[PDB]
Amino acid sequence: MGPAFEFAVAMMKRNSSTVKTEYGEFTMLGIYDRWAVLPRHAKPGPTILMNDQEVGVLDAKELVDKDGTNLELTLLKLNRNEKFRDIRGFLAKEEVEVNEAVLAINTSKFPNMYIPVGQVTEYGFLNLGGTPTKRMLMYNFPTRAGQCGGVLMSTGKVLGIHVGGNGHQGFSAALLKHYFN
Amino acid sequence: MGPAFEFAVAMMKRNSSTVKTEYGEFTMLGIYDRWAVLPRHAKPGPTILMNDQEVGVLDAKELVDKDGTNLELTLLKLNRNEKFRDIRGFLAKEEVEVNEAVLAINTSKFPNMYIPVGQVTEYGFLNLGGTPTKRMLMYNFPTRAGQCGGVLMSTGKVLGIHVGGNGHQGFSAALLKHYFN
Ligand SMILES: *[C@@H](CC(=O)OCC)[C@H](C[C@@H]1CCNC1=O)NC(=O)[C@H](Cc1ccccc1)NC(=O)OCc1ccccc1
Ligand SMILES: *[C@@H](CC(=O)OCC)[C@H](C[C@@H]1CCNC1=O)NC(=O)[C@H](Cc1ccccc1)NC(=O)OCc1ccccc1
Repeated sequence: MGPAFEFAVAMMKRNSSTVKTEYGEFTMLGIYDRWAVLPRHAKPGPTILMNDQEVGVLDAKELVDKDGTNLELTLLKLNRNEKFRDIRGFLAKEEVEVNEAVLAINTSKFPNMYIPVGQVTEYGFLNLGGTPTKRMLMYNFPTRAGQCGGVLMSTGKVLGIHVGGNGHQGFSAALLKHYFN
Repeated sequence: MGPAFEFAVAMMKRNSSTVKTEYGEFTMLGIYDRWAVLPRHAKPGPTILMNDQEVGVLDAKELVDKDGTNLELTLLKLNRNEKFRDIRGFLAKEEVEVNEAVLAINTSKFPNMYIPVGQVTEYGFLNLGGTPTKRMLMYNFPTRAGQCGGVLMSTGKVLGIHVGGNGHQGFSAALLKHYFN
């Protein structure tokens, strides 16, 4: 569990930022290059505040599977000259399951806070706030608003991005390797 | 840093609770027996909500040093029949300094969240929100309200209780062994 936190803390320090869109404040993970990722419901506009700085969003892909079903992630390419440490190698090919995960959040409400959400099982199908959604990971932890974009980790693994919950369970969209090249 | 988090998580699970008084919501650490501890400014009343349950407070000691100077901790004895796992052995005789600390918080705003506040140095004297105060530990972390009563830890050590900050530094009252027998 320590090693997971240890990984979590170096990962967030190296690849995360706090983002403001018009839909709220979110944690954001840079994946490679100038591409990062947000929960879909961050509905990012044509520009964003990234660590308190205006950044224009070159592109954005609201992800759905073949049958078109909601996956709940948006990817965005950012005109900044800086390139994110490529972490694609940490992203799995299919939904991961771990016994001890850490959820990492980096915003104004929760600056650099980590939550031992313990055990994460592929939940799969979920009707999320009315929306048919798939590829969800589920963890037993009493999650809260302001936590979206939160990064779900174990040692060695970026498992996905936090997108919802209700009182005593939370849910991440699984962050799969092939969403980027 | 992992081992610190690992210690933090077992400690909070075993000895912490979420407390409501009329002054707000706080993290509370049970020390031994029926004695726990709150930041002074929790100003606890004759009864408290401990994990959503009314508990009457048998006694309360607002701690000051010899010269009478503010220490900013209140200790309280609780009529519950349950006895806290005695953790007095984890409390140092003088102000600790560590290179890697974790701050643990357990309330409604922050349920079971941990913050790697890194390096903690005895700050000593501080005029805290107008109040002359001593025995403060200082950490460089952008702390927030709702974090008071937060427990400051490294591996093996309960260092003290979170009591304030301003933007980019936070401060705990050092939690010393002799405050209890
Ligand atoms: C994250 C929102 C956020 O970060 O705010 C920015 C300022 C929030 C996390 C969630 C809130 C309470 N506990 C949590 O873990 N996300 C949601 O609330 C999420 C929002 C959403 C997204 C897509 C579509 C609809 C709504 N929804 C959510 O948690 O719904 C609860 C739920 C769970 C299972 C079945 C149905 C509904
Ligand atoms: C904790 C309050 C809390 O948990 O609320 C319950 C619902 C809060 C933490 C603090 C707030 C912003 N960042 C932080 O880390 N504590 C205080 O705000 C603390 C309150 C207090 C206590 C005793 C006397 C006066 C005030 N005060 C504080 O942080 O003051 C800032 C400061 C720092 C250095 C010098 C002077 C003033």
